[PDB]
Amino acid sequence: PQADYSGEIAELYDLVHQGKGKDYHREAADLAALVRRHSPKAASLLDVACGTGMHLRHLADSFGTVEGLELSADMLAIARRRNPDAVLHHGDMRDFSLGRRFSAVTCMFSSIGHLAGQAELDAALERFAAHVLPDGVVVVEPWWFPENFTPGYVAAGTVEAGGTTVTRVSHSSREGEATRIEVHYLVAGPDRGITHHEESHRITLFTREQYERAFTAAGLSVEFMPGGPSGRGLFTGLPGA
Amino acid sequence: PQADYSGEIAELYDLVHQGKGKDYHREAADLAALVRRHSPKAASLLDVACGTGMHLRHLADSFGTVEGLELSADMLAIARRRNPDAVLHHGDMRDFSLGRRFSAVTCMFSSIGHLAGQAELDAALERFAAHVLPDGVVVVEPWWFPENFTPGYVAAGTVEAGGTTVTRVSHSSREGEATRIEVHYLVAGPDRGITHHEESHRITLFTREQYERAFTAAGLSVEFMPGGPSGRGLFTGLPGA
Ligand SMILES: Cc1cn([C@H]2C[C@H](O)[C@@H](COP(=O)(O)OP(=O)(O)O[C@H]3O[C@H](C)[C@@H](O)[C@H](N)[C@H]3O)O2)c(=O)[nH]c1=O
Ligand SMILES: Cc1cn([C@H]2C[C@H](O)[C@@H](COP(=O)(O)OP(=O)(O)O[C@H]3O[C@H](C)[C@@H](O)[C@H](N)[C@H]3O)O2)c(=O)[nH]c1=O
Ligand SMILES: Nc1ncnc2c1ncn2[C@@H]1O[C@H](CSCC[C@H](N)C(=O)O)[C@@H](O)[C@H]1O
Ligand SMILES: Nc1ncnc2c1ncn2[C@@H]1O[C@H](CSCC[C@H](N)C(=O)O)[C@@H](O)[C@H]1O
Repeated sequence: PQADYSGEIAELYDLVHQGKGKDYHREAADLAALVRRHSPKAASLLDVACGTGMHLRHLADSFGTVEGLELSADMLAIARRRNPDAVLHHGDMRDFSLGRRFSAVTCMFSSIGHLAGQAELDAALERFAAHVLPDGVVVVEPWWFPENFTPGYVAAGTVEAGGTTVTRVSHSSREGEATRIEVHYLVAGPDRGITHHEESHRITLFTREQYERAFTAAGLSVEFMPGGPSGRGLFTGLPGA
Repeated sequence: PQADYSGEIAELYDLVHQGKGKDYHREAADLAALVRRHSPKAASLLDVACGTGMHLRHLADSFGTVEGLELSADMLAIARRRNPDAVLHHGDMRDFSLGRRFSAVTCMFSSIGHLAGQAELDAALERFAAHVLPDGVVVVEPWWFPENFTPGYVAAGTVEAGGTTVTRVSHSSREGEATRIEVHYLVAGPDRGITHHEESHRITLFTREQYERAFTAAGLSVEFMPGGPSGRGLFTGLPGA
């Protein structure tokens, strides 16, 4: 079933990622510091595929003006409630045009893997370049590479919130040039009983040199740092190559 | 869903109840001690609704001859493999006839709740009495009574065993004079990927006087003891009444 971050799946996103130990406060701090390394004076940040706008809520404490772009209306609805004073655009990272430039353009937690093929990767990175200030920095957190992805990987966790128990379990396979991650949820609580939910995605296993080539074609210089927020590293790009 | 202890549900049974902390070793030892209290020289035991035969496997070390009865073929299959040298019958606790009598007749973990109302309860207790020796004892672990059931109860647990992860979540409500328990599972492993299973059962909340009535109509004296292996207590009955 779903591949579009919507309905109950969208409502469950923050809770399950908090449950899994994702620390958006620490990630934002680190992002902020990294942005300031490359661009001492940095003042504004666009978060592209900002999802439920968690990083944006914390980055607003480091940057004077933040903005987001998100494809999923249901994710976007959450992020707007969380960030009621920022402008958050409903739109596609492949094609957007905001009429303005930012000190940082960020794209976090491997949202970039929802792109297929070099053409789409090149297009996004070109849009990212089209929205970054001449002394700013673009930051893209890749998906795993084909060489380091671990097929067969199972994640399972349970979290409780407000009397509701939520169990999420994922299985990931190598399905050609993408990971297939299939994720099932069981939600249960005394009054609502039990419901079952599912999502399934192809997340593209772009090689390191594929991302590098996307940055380059977009006029950015590209550097890679191993590790990073989720283990997959981080690319940063500076205009002027 | 399913109400019939079959297929992968039967295959997951031992694993999920082990994960919940069910200790058939201790339960069997306590049961043997209780049988010996009422029938010091008890030597044989029929476990009715023996399921996958866990109690029977431990009760073998206490009684010279153990035997089982079980309605679900798939549960029975597993119990026979576990208890290769005992006779395990395929049939129905409401209407069975094995041609012999045992020092103890047991019916454990609220399998009695799978009967629909007083007439079926009466008939099973009369079959229990027909298969007990004159100086033996019938043991029935009841379902919850209506006064001690908690509607809205949620159980949720995840266990991993041999490459596989298994999450089981249950939710219970009051439906007439029974509990509706709905149980969802997620099973995931590296090679097999992820599947969702479900069962639903209607387990009758017979009152204490209902059970007592059934023992008495079967010719058995009855005593209830609170607590028990599962918190639901334990009835024992002795022929001769
Ligand atoms: C720990 C580890 C994981 N993996 C892969 C296995 C699997 O595809 C993924 C972790 O699965 P998960 O924890 O269920 O996924 P995660 O929370 O990272 O979320 C990922 O998938 C969801 C669907 C997207 O919305 C999200 N943006 C992705 O990060 O990373 C590896 O390749 N190597 C690893 O060491
Ligand atoms: C601990 C406790 C449990 N309950 C009821 C709530 C729910 O109906 C049940 C526990 O749910 P569970 O732990 O998922 O069920 P359990 O492992 O005991 O298994 C029960 O249901 C399954 C379907 C049967 O095969 C089994 N023979 C039954 O014991 O017992 C209560 O009413 N009060 C309680 O304090
Ligand atoms: N073409 C596209 N344009 C914009 N957003 C996209 C997209 N394809 C997928 N997405 C969004 O990518 C995000 C993946 S989840 C990551 C969410 C957020 N960046 C965080 O760190 O939590 C989802 O919100 C999804 O809706
Ligand atoms: N009418 C009937 N006759 C015999 N067994 C029955 C039955 N109705 C349900 N059952 C069985 O009762 C069992 C409930 S689960 C309990 C199994 C076992 N006594 C244990 O302690 O683990 C299941 O095996 C189910 O198949």
